[PDB]
Amino acid sequence: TLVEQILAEFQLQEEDLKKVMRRMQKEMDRGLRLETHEEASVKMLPTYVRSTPEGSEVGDFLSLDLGGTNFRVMLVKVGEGEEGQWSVKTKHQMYSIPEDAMTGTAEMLFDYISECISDFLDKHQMKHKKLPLGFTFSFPVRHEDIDKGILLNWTKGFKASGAEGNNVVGLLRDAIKRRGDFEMDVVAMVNDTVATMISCYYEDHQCEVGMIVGTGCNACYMEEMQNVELVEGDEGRMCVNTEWGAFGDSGELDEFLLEYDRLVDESSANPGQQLYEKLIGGKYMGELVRLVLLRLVDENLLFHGEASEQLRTRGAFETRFVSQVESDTGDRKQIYNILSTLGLRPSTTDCDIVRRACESVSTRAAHMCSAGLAGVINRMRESRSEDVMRITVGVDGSVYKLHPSFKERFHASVRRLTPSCEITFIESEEGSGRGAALVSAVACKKAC
Ligand SMILES: CCc1ncccc1Oc1cc(Sc2ccccn2)cnc1NC(=O)NC
Ligand SMILES: OC[C@H]1O[C@H](O)[C@H](O)[C@@H](O)[C@@H]1O
Repeated sequence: TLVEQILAEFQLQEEDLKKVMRRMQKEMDRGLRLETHEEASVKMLPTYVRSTPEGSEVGDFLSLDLGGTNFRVMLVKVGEGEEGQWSVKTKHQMYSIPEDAMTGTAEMLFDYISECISDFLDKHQMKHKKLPLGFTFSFPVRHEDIDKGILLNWTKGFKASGAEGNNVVGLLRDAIKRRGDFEMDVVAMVNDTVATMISCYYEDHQCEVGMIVGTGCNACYMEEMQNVELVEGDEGRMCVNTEWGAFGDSGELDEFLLEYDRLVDESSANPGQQLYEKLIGGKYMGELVRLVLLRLVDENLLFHGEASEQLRTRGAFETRFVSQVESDTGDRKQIYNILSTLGLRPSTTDCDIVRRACESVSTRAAHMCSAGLAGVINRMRESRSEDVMRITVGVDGSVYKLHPSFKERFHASVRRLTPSCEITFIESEEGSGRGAALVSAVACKKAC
């Protein structure tokens, strides 16, 4: 109950969530309007993915994905189906990216990428061929078009000098060129949210929102072109990359932030940025729990006031431990084993307290996340005429998919916040690969 008072600080009431939801809708509006687009914490970035186009090229496409801890290269075949195109991943390969290839420059990084592409082509009797390439790039970008836009800044702990302010597609063409090895026709760069959204569209035409809850957290949704003041035109809809991860960066979340959030922020690669994401994303969630455990140790409430060397080092409480702790069946075997590995020797009640600390943090992530999505859905609701708006949300990310209860709490809370909306949630199958490819296919019809 001394424990419970500390953890209860993570609670959010219905009214707290409604306040976060209204504030998110307010920032989405400010991000879309010319007069406020520039100071907006929520950037609402036009993506040039549109509802208007007809016709799609068929054939084989290469898809890149950068923005996990792993970089992925795959081949995907697009062909002609019913009411649209099918797509399927045929060939694929994952690569890690080393320290010195990320402490360095952008040039170096994109060379590594180019080196990985060649490797994949070598290995697949492909080196000689030239194909349209789709680039899923999970970072905030200001687009000039479907095949051009600049990196605004790194998120999720990516460093690389000389990337911010530059055309990311340019940076990759410059690296393909500086290798001579192979020719590739970069036809489309998209965000992961957008890739996920697009990949759910084939099976569900109602899918107009894409969401990621993984290392980071973000969404995109189809906006009416008249509301997209940053792109001339009123015809049809364009996908907007909200970048809601940066919500709170102008102080909108100050009343809700905890000591643990301020500590995570100050110690991150990006002080004062991505504050909403720092409440939710798997890059931060284990670290939040860690900090909570340290506070309980210092109050002599956990591990008899003794923390191991491992518990005291940043990043040691991994986000996957939070999910494992919450998967524990009640026998405390999972919890004991995780803590033992961290050099602790926990009692029965220690294990239970650790469980509670995980649920408070993950439950707060789910609820916060729900308020942002509810804001996106209720904003869309305002432009729609039906009695009940039926909308499909495409989702990916290990926090959403793999955390035992996150998805259930998130669904219930979102639904509470969105009256007269019927919401269908679809988890993408190779959303990133296929989505990049499907957008490339359509862009090729005219672009290539
Ligand atoms: C959800 C936004 C949307 N609604 C309605 C139509 C299109 C549409 O956008 C696309 C869908 C697809 S996949 C697709 C397209 C049609 C049928 C089945 N599958 C690929 N690119 C784009 N857009 C582009 O602008 N491509 C560059
Ligand atoms: O990968 C999930 C998200 O992580 C961060 O929020 C990135 O800025 C965003 O672009 C991405 O979509």
